[PDB]
Amino acid sequence: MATTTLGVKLDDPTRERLKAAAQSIDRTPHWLIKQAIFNYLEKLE
Amino acid sequence: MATTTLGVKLDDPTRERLKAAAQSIDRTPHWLIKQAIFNYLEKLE
DNA sequence: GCGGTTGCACCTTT
DNA sequence: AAAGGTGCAACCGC
Repeated sequence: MATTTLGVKLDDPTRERLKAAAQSIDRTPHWLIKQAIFNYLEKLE
Repeated sequence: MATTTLGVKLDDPTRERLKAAAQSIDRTPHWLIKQAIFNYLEKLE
């Protein structure tokens, strides 16, 4: 993966939700950010 | 929706797929960036 | 101008 | 305190 830092726009409550999801999947929030978008494409294919 | 510019890491091909997905949903790539992540949480709830 | 990209300032966690 | 994770503003590309 060559995940570069991009200017993605996220909401405040959505931020916490993403961090909470990270705990559920047993992954670090920083890692989960990349996984969330990547898995999004994985779910629909 | 108060989507603020945050530091999200995205891969090159992932970015292109995001744009391609935007075309499928009939939305502008700029809008789809924040919609994809938001919809991700919407799909799993 | 709009869309997207980069590095760094600041807040969170060990 | 430090390292990791995060927020914001600026610049280049289309």
